[PDB]
Formats: sequence, C-alpha cells, structure tokens
Amino acid sequence: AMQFDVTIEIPKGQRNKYEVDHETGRVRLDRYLYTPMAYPTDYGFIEDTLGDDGDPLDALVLLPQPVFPGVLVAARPVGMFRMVDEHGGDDKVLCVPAGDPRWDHVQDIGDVPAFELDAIKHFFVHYKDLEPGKFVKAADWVDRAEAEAEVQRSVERFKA
Amino acid sequence: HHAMQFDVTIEIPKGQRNKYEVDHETGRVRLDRYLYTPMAYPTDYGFIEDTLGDDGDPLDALVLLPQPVFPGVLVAARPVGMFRMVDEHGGDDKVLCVPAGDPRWDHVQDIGDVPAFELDAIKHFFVHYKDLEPGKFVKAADWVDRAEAEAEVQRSVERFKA
Amino acid sequence: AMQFDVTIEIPKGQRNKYEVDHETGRVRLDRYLYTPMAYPTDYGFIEDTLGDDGDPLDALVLLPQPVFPGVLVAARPVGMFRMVDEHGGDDKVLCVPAGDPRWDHVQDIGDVPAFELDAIKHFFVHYKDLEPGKFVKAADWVDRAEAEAEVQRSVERFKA
Amino acid sequence: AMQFDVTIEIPKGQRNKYEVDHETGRVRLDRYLYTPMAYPTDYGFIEDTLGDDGDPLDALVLLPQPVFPGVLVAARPVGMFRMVDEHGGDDKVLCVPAGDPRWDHVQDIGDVPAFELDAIKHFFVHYKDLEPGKFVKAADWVDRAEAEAEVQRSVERFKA
Amino acid sequence: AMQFDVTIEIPKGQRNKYEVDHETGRVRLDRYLYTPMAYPTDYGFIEDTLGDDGDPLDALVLLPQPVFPGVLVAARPVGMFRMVDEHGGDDKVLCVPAGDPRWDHVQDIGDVPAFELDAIKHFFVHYKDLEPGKFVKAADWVDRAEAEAEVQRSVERFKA
Amino acid sequence: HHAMQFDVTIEIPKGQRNKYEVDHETGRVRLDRYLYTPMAYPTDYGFIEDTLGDDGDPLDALVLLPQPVFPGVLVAARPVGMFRMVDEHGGDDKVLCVPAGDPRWDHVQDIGDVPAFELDAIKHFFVHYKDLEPGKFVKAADWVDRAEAEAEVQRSVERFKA
Ligand SMILES: [Ca+2]
Ligand SMILES: [Ca+2]
Ligand SMILES: [Ca+2]
Ligand SMILES: [Ca+2]
Ligand SMILES: [Ca+2]
Ligand SMILES: [Ca+2]
Repeated sequence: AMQFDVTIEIPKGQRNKYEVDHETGRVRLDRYLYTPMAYPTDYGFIEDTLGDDGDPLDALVLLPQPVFPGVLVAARPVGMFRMVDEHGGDDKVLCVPAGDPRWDHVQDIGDVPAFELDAIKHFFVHYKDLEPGKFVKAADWVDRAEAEAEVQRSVERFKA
Repeated sequence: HHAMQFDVTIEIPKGQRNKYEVDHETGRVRLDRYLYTPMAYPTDYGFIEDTLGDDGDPLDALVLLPQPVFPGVLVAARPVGMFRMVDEHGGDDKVLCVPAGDPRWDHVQDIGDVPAFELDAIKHFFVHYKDLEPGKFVKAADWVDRAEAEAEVQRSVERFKA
Repeated sequence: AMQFDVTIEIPKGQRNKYEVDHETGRVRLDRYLYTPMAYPTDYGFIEDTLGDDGDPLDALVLLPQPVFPGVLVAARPVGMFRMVDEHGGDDKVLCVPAGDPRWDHVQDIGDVPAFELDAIKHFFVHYKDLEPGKFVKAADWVDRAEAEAEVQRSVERFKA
Repeated sequence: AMQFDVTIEIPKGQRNKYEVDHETGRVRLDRYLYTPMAYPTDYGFIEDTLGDDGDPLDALVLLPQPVFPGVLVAARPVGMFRMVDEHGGDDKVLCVPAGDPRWDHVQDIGDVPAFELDAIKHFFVHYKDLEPGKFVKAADWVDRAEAEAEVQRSVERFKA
Repeated sequence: AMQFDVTIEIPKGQRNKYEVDHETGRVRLDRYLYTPMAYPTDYGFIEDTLGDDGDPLDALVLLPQPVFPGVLVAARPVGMFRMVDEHGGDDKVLCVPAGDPRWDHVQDIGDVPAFELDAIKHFFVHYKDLEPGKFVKAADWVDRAEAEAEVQRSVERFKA
Repeated sequence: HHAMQFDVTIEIPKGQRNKYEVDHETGRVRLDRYLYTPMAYPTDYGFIEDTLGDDGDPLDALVLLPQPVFPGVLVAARPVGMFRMVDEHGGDDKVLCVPAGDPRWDHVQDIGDVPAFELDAIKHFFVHYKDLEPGKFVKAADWVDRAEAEAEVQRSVERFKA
C-alpha cells in the first residue's frame, strides 16, 4: 500500500486558485478563476515529487470536510486523471486519507462513483475556458496501478 | 427620466451549488437539486415578483450585489440588460439587475456598463451547468440591452395581471 | 416507492436547535445545545404527519451539501432510528433525496456506512447529557420497511 | 419576569441590513451599509408592538451563536438603549434568551460588560455616518424597569 | 503574572482535528473526528514547552471569535483540565488573552461559568468514543496555581 | 509604460474584526487583538514584502479583491493610490492596490478610478476603528494618487535594502 503526504493548496468549493511557491513554502493567490467554477475536491500536490510541468505532481484528495490551504494530509492513491493539455501532460493523482478505515472501501478507481469522477473531469476541461489558448487534448481516468507507477517515477525524478 | 423598478426574490445566493427554488403558490423554499457540475451561481439568482414568463414561472432575474443574501430575500431592483437563452423547455431569458435607489450602482445604466468578464462568466455558467444532466442543454445564449429587458418585463407583468 | 417532503429545520453542523412552529410555519430558536455537539445530518420533519409524540414525524436527510432552515426536500426513506428517552418513544426516519440517481445505491439501512450510523446514534444518545432531567434508555437502527410502516401510521394520525 | 418573542432580522456580524416588511412577513434587503460596520448583536424587533417610527419596537438579543434572518427567539429585557436621532426616538430594547439558565446571571443593565454596551452604542452612533442627514442627538443606556415600561406602552399602542 | 504564546491548532467549532508537526511547523490533518462533536474552544499548545506525554503542553483559549490554524495568541492561564485516558495523564491549560482588559474579570477557574467548563469536559470525555481502543478514566478541573505549576514543569522539560 | 508591482502579504481578510498581524522576523501569524468597535476591515489588509515603513514595520497595503484570501497569503499587486493618515505612533500611510496582471482591474489605474463610496468606507474604518481604545486616535486622513504611492513604495524599498 503506497502512501505519501499531500499538501492541500485549494479546499473543495474554492474559486480562489491558491498555489504554494515551492522554493519558499509560502501560499500565494495565483488568480481568481475566470469561470464560475469551484474546485470539486481538495486539491494540491505530492510532497517530494517532480512532474512534466516543472512542479510537483498534482493531487486530488477525497475528504468528508475540506481543509485549509497549506495543510498536510497523509494520503494513498486510488487512481489518476490523465490529462494532456496545450502545455503537455499534467496528470492529477486521486487519493483518499491513508490509515483511515472510513475510506477502506475505496481501493481503486472503480470504487469512486461515476458522478464524482465526471464532475472532476468537467472541472479540468472547462475551468480555463475564459483564459485564451488553453484546452484539453485528452482526459481519461486510469487505475491505481497507473497512478502508483506515475508517482514512483515522479519521486525518482525528484531524488535524482 | 423615471426608471423602471420591481422586486426580485433571490432563490440562490452567489457561490451556491445547491439549486434552490421558490414554490409559487405557497412561497416555500425547496431544494430542486444539487448541481451535477463543479459550478456555482455567478450572481444572486431568483425571479421578479408579480410577473409571468413563458415557462409558466415568474421571469428569471440575476442581481449584482456587494454581498449575497439568503434564499427567499426580496431586493428592490432595476434592470440593465438580459441574457437570452434557450434550454430543453425552450426560451428562458434572465433579466440582469442592480439594486434600486443605491448610488453605488448608478454607473451601471445599460448592458455595456457591466464588465465583459462578468458577463462572460454568467454566460459560461448557463451554457455549462447542466452539461452532466442527461437530456439537458442550453443553446443560443447572448446579451441584450436594457430596452429589450424592460419591454420583456413589461410583457411578463401583462401576462401576470391577466 | 414511498416519498414525501421533509422540511429541514437544522442543517448539518449546527449547535443551534431550530424548530418550526407548526401552528404558524415560523422558524424558532428552541435553544443553543448544552453539549459541544452538532447535528450530524440535516434534520427536520415530514410534512403532513403526526408522530406518537404529537409533533410531525422527525426526519434525517443525507445530503452532499446542507440546506437552510425552512427548506423543503423531496425525500425517500431508507431506515429509521428508534429511541426511548425520558418522554418515551421517539423515532427518526433516515432518508435520501428522492428522484436523484446519485443516491440510487442507497436502498436500505445496510447501504449506509456503519461509521455514519454510529455517529448519528452517538449524537442523539449524548446531545442532551448536560440538560438536567434527560436520559436515553435505548437507541437502535431498523430497516426501510419498519420506517415505511411508521410513516404510514403517522400519515393516518395526521388525517385523524 | 417579562418575556416576549423577538423576530431577528439581522444576525450579529452582518453588513446587509435585512428588514421584515410587517404587512407581509417577507424578509427584504433594505441596504448594504455604507460604513465598514457590522451589527454587534443579533438585531430585530418585538412581535406585537408599535413604536415612534411607525414600526415595531427594535430589539437586540445577546446570544452565544447568531441565528438567521426571520428566526423567532423568546426573550426577556435587561435594559434599553435610548436614542434620539434626527427622526425622533428609536429606542433599542436589550434582551437575553428567556428560560435559559446560562443567562440567569444577566438581570439588569449593570450585568452587561461596559465593553459590549460601548460597542453597541458605537454602532448606532456611526453606522449611518455616510448617509446624509442622519445623526444621534442623544444615546444613553437605561435599566430593565425603563425597558419594561417602554415595552408595555408599545404593546398597548399595538392593541388599541 | 505568567503569560505565554499559544499556537492555536484547531478553531472552536471544528470537527477536523488539525495538529502542528513540531519537527517542521507545518499544519497537518490528523483526522476527521468519528463523533458528531466540535472543539468547544480554540485549541492548541504552548510554545517552548514539553508535556509529560512528550508533546508541547496542550492549551485551550477562550476567545470572542475563533482564529485560524497556526495562529499565535498571547495568553495567560486561569485553570487546567486534568484527564487520564488510555495513554495515561493528559493536562489541558485553560487560558484567556493576555493584556486584554475584557478578560480581567477572569482570574481563576471559579470565574469561568460552570456551563462552559462542563461542555469542555464533555467534549474530551466523549469525542473519542467511536475510535476503538480509547477511553477516559477521570477528568477534573483544577485552579490557576496548579495550572501555573504544570506550565513551569513543562518549561523546564523543554529546556531539558 | 511599464507598471510597478510588488508582493503583498495579506494579514487580515475583508470582513474581519480579528486584527491579525505577521511577525516580521519569524513569518508567523499572530492575533494582535479583537477590535473594540463593531467594525470590520473594508478590504483585505496587509503589507508590502521587502519594504520598510516609518513605523519600523513593512509598508501597509490594502488590496481590492473579488473574494478575500486567508491570513498569510501572498498577492502580486500594483499600486493605485494611498491613504495618508497619522495615528498615535505618528504617520502610517496605506498603499491601495489591485492584483497585478489581471485584466479585470485594468480600468483602475489611479485613485480617481476607485469609486468614492469605497474610498469613503475605507477612510471611515481607519478614522473610527480605535474609537474605543483608550489613548488611541487617527487624524488627518486623506487620499492621494498613484504617483505619491509609488514614490513612497520606492522609499520604503530603499529603507529596506539598507
Ligand atoms: Ca500541474
Ligand atoms: Ca425560468
Ligand atoms: Ca420528535
Ligand atoms: Ca426602529
Ligand atoms: Ca497532549
Ligand atoms: Ca503600519
């Protein structure tokens, strides 16, 4: 069972796109979204990883109640939203709290209702509709094994 | 020189994904549904009292506010434009309003006085909020001026009185 | 498939105990709770019913997001919480939103996770612990059929 | 011990000035305040009273947690903020929840800390600073006996 | 008159149990509570202390309005909550804001109303009821001097 | 043609009566006090990073936003005016800002582009928020333009670098 720490940048329900500057650990308001949309899950990145975009690997965490920007959550992957946009790959690892028995029933991507996966997909397709040049070329959900292999690659990229 | 005004009942505060709706015989607030998309109402949303629109409900309204109100609250309002759209149940236009008698909104007199970014975000909401509801759609949506808005309010009042 | 309107008096997360005056339809603050507890679900009653206690039949509604006091929700029962306290028998019907396919997987009491049922039970067992004269003798979950039986009894008593 | 129902129009912390239209019982947004101020207590009026201004007698209720606009609270008077503004008298009866033992220590105006009375006075002196023509000619706190005599007068004005 | 800085981890009203990682200063979500309960006061720890349990000495701070996780508050002790659970002795120091004249009337444990002390006690007695393996053996309020004695012990252990 | 910008750390979100403040050696957020008046910060409030004002702290800033942020959050910002005031610890000016690089604020270039109602409410806050604190005051407060704002930012940066 793979587990890691996720730093949550943006709580579920937010239109303010907070980001962590990785050099300093400070929270910054990147922008107020130009679309009438809100993050469908708590959103952030996986500590000690490094991705295609220059940043740590993005992460989505399912929670019963959202946290605050900058909060750490020990998490375990259950799938991943593979997306290629105009800038290349920017995949989003879907996770649940690690070590919490209320989430033991969610082990892989099939265990997450289709309604919630569809709404997450909808967010990332459309949230930058009113920012020119942005679009999604592909967007598919893939399973836990895919997520884990992708995490483990991003961890090696970070180390070396 | 003497500006039109009316009362708007706000059903849904800005930032809501719960789609509340007033029942028009009883005056009770009902939860229609939780939205299926990760979207939220871009303004306070409701209807004009004592009007009747071509979907059998009172005419839809959007009110620009400095801070949202609660479901069921009345706001005296004046029209500045309208969002024309057509969904599955046909035409369903939305009158854009500001608070009446409030000098902080006097710079807004017609649809061109509303920043385009806000007009586009409102439009984006209605175009997409039912994207994940089977058999639902919204097509042909665009913005028209205070004149067209007022003339349509006028009709809906006429429908109501009948 | 039985369904009815529930008026929600108290949103999930509240320590203010709101009640609807049935003579008038106005929302009243009965009291601020004496214990550091909060309603674990949206809470209220079923319209046009009369419980064995003389008020409309109490209802709990599972929701993805809470509503406001006074709000109507079309609901369908999936179980019932049976309790005996100082004033005797008291039942609370557990419901989900009617006509919403996101809740079609919840058909009976066994479909609600145990953690959630235990938390609801724990609320009603303990929330009046610091009000003198109160107690709870027993508290048990029963299934949809027993829930539907009590809804019918309470409908028939309203008409009476 | 005098007690009455107060309809709360404006929860503590609000800059939106809600009002009840007394002919219909509907909640209306009268205005967003022009000053950077917020109601220091839950604020409303006493049901079945009638005052100098044409409206029911205004009321302030001390609470551990604010309510929602339109909510009823059974209350008992502990004092009153006598104020004369440009429109004449518009006194505000200060109250606590009736029948709640957590408020038994507050029986008259001396029992309310000076810091809270000063902040309430400050609100009503300044909240209309940025609306022309408004000002306060006098503003003093008076005791429970004064409040009660003033309530009982406003109740007779209503009845007859 | 003893005073110290308290880092608030958890605002009043929270069911999310946030903790500060003492190695790093980052805020972490330890867990969502298993009971329908919420922290009755802002909750955290005293800076540069070490409790008998190995973490900084826990602190509760009475406030007119909650703060955010990670926020420092200059505080002075007025009492202490002594508890024994499954892992043994655990003390929580009850405090008010230091240098604030609105709290000068609270000097010792007898100055905090009984309803509030009982609610705080009830939280710590019951909040872990649905976590298996937990229990509470005893829970008692002691006065300011015993609080100040434990603050000193814990300061001396930090320096050690 | 090339506009000045800087980073503002927001200590207090709009609508707050809790007066939070960042410690300038550690970067920790502290609660200074709960305000004594029934007032709340009319905008998000904070300071400009890497500056030093004439009260020994970094230069105070106000940032106009569509939605508030949390205590400690950074916002890249550009100045549009300044609120000059003098309290008990003497001069303590406040630079008025909007988000930098955001076309929704491009119509705001100088202090005259900010509606007067918002400028007056900001002023009212600072004039009165310490009315009930013994021995505190705020006098001589008024609004000046982007030029005076930028030149003062410039100084405070110069002070800082020293
Ligand atoms: Ca990314
Ligand atoms: Ca319509
Ligand atoms: Ca009942
Ligand atoms: Ca009045
Ligand atoms: Ca501890
Ligand atoms: Ca300063």
